[PDB]
Amino acid sequence: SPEAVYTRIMMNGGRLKRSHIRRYVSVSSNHQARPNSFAEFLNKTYSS
RNA sequence: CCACCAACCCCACACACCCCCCCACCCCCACCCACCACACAAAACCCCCAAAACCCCCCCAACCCCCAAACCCCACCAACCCCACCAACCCCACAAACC
Repeated sequence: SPEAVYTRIMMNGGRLKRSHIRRYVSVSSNHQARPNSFAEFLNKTYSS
């Protein structure tokens, strides 16, 4: 539900969960990231 | 570093479907005598003349030490980011855009 997601974001203080970051990096890293793509952004932003 | 409509297994004649099959067969077994890729005997350390045996030795000797003065592969001065044109800086920008 929209209400469920919103509360869950509020509970974590509007900050990404570590699992969210793990998922983003695993997708971005296992891809031939294009110059200004979303993959490149994900890779450059969350990598350590 | 999406896209022709549409269809969207690099599926589909039928019959079929072990890269099975002639039969006898079926150790890439078999003549016999054999059967250590053993063997003349004498004999077997790829041992031996003696004298010997550091691939030791003339002596002086014995740092691949030494003129002297010396001894940072220091030193003119000015210096001393292998900094510096300004304007200033994403190796950003027409617009429209952005599998």
